[PDB]
Amino acid sequence: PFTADKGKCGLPEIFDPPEELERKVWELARLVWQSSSVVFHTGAGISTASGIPDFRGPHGVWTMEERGLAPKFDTTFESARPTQTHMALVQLERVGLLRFLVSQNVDGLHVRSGFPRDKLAELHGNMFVEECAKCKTQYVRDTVVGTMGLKATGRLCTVACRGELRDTILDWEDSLPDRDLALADEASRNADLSITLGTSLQIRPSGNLPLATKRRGGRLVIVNLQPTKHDRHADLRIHGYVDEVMTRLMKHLGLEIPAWDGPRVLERALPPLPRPPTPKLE
Ligand SMILES: Nc1ncnc2c1ncn2[C@@H]1O[C@H](COP(=O)(O)OP(=O)(O)OC[C@H]2O[C@H](O)[C@H](O)[C@@H]2O)[C@@H](O)[C@H]1O
Ligand SMILES: [Zn+2]
Repeated sequence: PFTADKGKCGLPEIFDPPEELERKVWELARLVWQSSSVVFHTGAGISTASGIPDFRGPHGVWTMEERGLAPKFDTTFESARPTQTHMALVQLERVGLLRFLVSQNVDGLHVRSGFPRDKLAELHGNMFVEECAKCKTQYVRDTVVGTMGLKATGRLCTVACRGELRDTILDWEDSLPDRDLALADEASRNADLSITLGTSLQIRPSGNLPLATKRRGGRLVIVNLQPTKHDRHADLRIHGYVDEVMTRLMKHLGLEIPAWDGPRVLERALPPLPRPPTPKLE
């Protein structure tokens, strides 16, 4: 835990020049249009623009620790608002363009943004989510569940149970949740396009899931300011702010980025909304 391998921290940022950025985002549009099954992989870099530092960016939690420095939060978990990237993922799921979302983030922002839980895998757990040790019933709170490392919170299951409620925050030794991992892996294996957003892909097996898309000839796209573990394997690497990449992509897709109505929890994906017609490519 003290000894835990925190991988490579504080690598240089890469900034694609704007004409190269414009080009690459058009190409991402073309891949989205060509794909039958698109899966998104998120990590801590999609929340930095909400005030939440990452792990391994220049001001990452682990990076700043390596140097004797403290990470800075510009918000609480509760006051954090989903980013333009978070809201674009909501929209792309609603128009049938996103088959599944896989997140290593515990920041709770995908759920609070209103993203259907039956189309999300929270690999590392969710700070607002406790789970009944007895009946496995999960509870999505309006505040952070106060424990980490799957400890009893002090609340009991109210299901028609009295089970001890625990946090969902994985510790270093903790195996990932079988349910989330299995659906993530299946979605990743069966996808024809895997897009990674603000993750350095250094965690096994979370950071490996995008490579599964590569077998049977799926395409892998990586959006990240820093190098990532699998950059070699990517058909397209875009070095820019995800908010800028996602905003430009949505405009190419003819989609608006919807308003956030404050923290909401959708259990189950709604019926798919209309989407603009597809460009002729060739
Ligand atoms: N606005 C931004 N736009 C684009 N890229 C960004 C931005 N902000 C940060 N990045 C990049 O985003 C990347 C964030 O990578 P890491 O910080 O390692 O987060 P993980 O999600 O991959 O961490 C995996 C797990 O490991 C931990 O122990 C926890 O358990 C995590 O769950 C960096 O490369 C930044 O360059
Ligand atoms: Zn229970």
